[PDB]
Amino acid sequence: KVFGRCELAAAMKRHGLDNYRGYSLGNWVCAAKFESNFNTQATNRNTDGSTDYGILQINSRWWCNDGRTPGSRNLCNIPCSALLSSDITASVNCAKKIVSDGNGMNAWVAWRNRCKGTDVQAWIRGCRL
Ligand SMILES: C[C@@H](O)CN1CCN(CC(=O)O)CCN(CC(=O)O)CCN(CC(=O)O)CC1
Ligand SMILES: C[C@@H](O)CN1CCN(CC(=O)O)CCN(CC(=O)O)CCN(CC(=O)O)CC1
Ligand SMILES: [Cl-]
Ligand SMILES: [Cl-]
Ligand SMILES: [Cl-]
Ligand SMILES: [Cl-]
Ligand SMILES: [Gd]
Repeated sequence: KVFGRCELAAAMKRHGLDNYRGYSLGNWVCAAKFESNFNTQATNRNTDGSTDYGILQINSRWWCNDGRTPGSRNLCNIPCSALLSSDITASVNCAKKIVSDGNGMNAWVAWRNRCKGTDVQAWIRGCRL
């Protein structure tokens, strides 16, 4: 599924991302745009063999099982394919664990370079929330 901006904001708010560990909702919408272009089916291979999956490009090195990243962990206890579904529940729950692990939202490269320090409220402006 390719989400609209306001559609995704509403879905993310419903699963409790708005102000999760102090990160306002516009930060999450901004990250998703630049990580995946709002597309749940996005995948991208990294140079060490791992792959990033879904709307927030979660990495098979630590977080999910894709059967081909040898000696990795699966700390969200899921197959990486559950992270490509049109329902974002599994992506959101896994991201809650990541953003809590000590590095906050800096774990998402595109957030650090394109969203951090900007007007992030602009990404939910106009939405009926
Ligand atoms: C809870 C998360 O920390 C899980 N974590 C994966 C788990 N392992 C081992 C472990 O963390 O016990 C990888 C080890 N490694 C450095 C280290 O921890 O020493 C990774 C660092 N990051 C996060 C961080 O630690 O900042 C990756 C996420
Ligand atoms: C093995 C190294 O990771 C040693 N580690 C010291 C041991 N403990 C906990 C533990 O690691 O079992 C520290 C807790 N902690 C992070 C965490 O683990 O959750 C501090 C951050 N860093 C590393 C990191 O986690 O990125 C400190 C280095
Ligand atoms: Cl915001
Ligand atoms: Cl694997
Ligand atoms: Cl959803
Ligand atoms: Cl933080
Ligand atoms: Gd770690």
